[PDB]
Amino acid sequence: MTLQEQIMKALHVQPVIDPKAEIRKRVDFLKDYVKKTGAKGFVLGISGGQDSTLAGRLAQLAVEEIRNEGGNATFIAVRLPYKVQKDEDDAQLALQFIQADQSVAFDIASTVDAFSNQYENLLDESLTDFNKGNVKARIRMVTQYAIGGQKGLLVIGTDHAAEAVTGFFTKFGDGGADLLPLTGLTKRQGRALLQELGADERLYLKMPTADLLDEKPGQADETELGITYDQLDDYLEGKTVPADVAEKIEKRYTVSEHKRQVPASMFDDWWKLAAALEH
Amino acid sequence: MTLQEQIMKALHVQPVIDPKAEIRKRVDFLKDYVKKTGAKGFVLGISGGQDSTLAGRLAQLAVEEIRNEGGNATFIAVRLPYKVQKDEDDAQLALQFIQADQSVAFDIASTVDAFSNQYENLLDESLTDFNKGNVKARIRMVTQYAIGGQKGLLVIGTDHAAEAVTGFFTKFGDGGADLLPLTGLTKRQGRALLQELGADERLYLKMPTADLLDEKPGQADETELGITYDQLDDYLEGKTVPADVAEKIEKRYTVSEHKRQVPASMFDDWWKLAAALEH
Ligand SMILES: Nc1ncnc2c1ncn2[C@@H]1O[C@H](COP(=O)(O)O)[C@@H](O)[C@H]1O
Ligand SMILES: Nc1ncnc2c1ncn2[C@@H]1O[C@H](COP(=O)(O)O)[C@@H](O)[C@H]1O
Ligand SMILES: [Mg+2]
Ligand SMILES: [Mg+2]
Ligand SMILES: [Mg+2]
Ligand SMILES: [Mg+2]
Repeated sequence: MTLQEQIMKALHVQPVIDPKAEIRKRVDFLKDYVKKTGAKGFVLGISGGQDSTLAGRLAQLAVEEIRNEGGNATFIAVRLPYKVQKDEDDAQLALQFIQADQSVAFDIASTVDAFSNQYENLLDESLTDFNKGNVKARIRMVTQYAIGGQKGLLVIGTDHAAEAVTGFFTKFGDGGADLLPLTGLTKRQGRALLQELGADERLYLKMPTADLLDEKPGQADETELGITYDQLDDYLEGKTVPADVAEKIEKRYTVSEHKRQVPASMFDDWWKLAAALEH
Repeated sequence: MTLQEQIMKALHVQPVIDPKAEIRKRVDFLKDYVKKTGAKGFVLGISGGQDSTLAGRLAQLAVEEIRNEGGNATFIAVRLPYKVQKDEDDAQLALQFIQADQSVAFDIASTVDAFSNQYENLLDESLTDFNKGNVKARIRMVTQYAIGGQKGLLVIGTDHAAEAVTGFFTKFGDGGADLLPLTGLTKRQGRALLQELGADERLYLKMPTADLLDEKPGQADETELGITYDQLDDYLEGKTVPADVAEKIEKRYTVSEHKRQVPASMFDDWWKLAAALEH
């Protein structure tokens, strides 16, 4: 059980998939969970990026099916830009593909800026571009839980294998959610579900980006990772990759275990077994 | 096992404790985790309440010890009121007991209100007192994580058994954190640790409250729960309780399972096993 193999199991990566069937199980998952909770439906932030675009469509399929089955459900797609979003066009295009029951825009700037003006003031230092970026992510979570709490909806998270392995998300930010329909899928697999669902090619060929920085907006995930998604997917799918690559992915993975676990207490082992951990 | 024995085991509750030793193990836990993450210390929000008062003291004891061991550490106590806290005086008393390396006051009103005014404005509706309250708890998390990211500090969480069995905390609010030094302690026991540390009686005799609502500020937990901490502690420590009590406590436990687990995905079984979840 090599480390790479241990990661594949833990992240529920299926080395080979039938897109149609995957879409089936994932849409089935949203329905079964929402049914167990008695929630009125779902809420998800659509960024124009591949993952939310895909999670979004799976959500609309779920609620429509819940309706045809004789139930009451709804999906609200929510645009959460900071001021004018660089790729607003792309988000709109994703919205055109999703066909959400409802769609609404909530600029988070007033909230974020209120917080950072307050921080700099009272703490006599300004938030670095990075930390400020994490504020944006977290405020996006607050917004989705606000709408969800008011309308009785579950918050869909877009975490998948490609982001989980490198722990590429903000703790309690986009990482905080109730339901994860993309769990286990590699980046290229996610694209394969979009193709099967007939998504405009522009929607899955777009450059993955968290777009949080004020000075490097739209920054390529890969540019921050130092690892391309071809590699990550290769690794996750069980293929072989340059020892150079494997090792980097494996260290990023082990140092981010805290992001894939609930808060550590003295009764947990994962942090004890761990060589190190970086926050 | 009886459902009760399952909760006690799952929540790591010890029916009998030696206050002196519990303090040693818990301070030892803060030191180990932090030492394994290269973090520069901790950061915690001090409410004036019993939990943050205890966890706070354990954190100051940990950083002093780390420094004494030749290391480098710091503890920041952060007051996080909404406008003006009704019990600010109690927080001042707690701060005088904690004797934290540093302390700051960060009013979350401006940030929270910026959000509310934006919600009402864009969703032609207004946040209920309950949901706004959750926004505050969640903004409190944003603030701690901001300070933690700027100064390289870990975020201490004050969750414990008495609060976990009922899932009495905000998901991704105070529930969001990196380290849980009070895990497994009952409310009763937490006061014993405070007495052992020699806290002013007023610090552990105070009325437990999340104080999140505008219309009913300083609301007693017990009033919202319908279960006194005296009952919750009996249940958790293994003692006997009226059937209707145990029953109410066990239902709140199973329905809030989702708050004690990472976001659910189709590969998780806890939600499948559950008769019903409640968000
Ligand atoms: N500008 C945005 N508008 C709406 N949702 C967003 C935005 N940015 C991020 N999100 C949410 O955050 C998730 C993760 O983003 P990312 O860091 O690019 O992987 C997305 O899948 C969305 O649900
Ligand atoms: N007014 C406040 N100021 C600072 N920290 C707070 C405040 N309210 C809540 N917290 C944090 O949230 C935790 C949970 O509070 P509670 O809901 O009363 O159990 C506390 O133990 C603190 O760490
Ligand atoms: Mg993504
Ligand atoms: Mg993105
Ligand atoms: Mg508390
Ligand atoms: Mg309190």
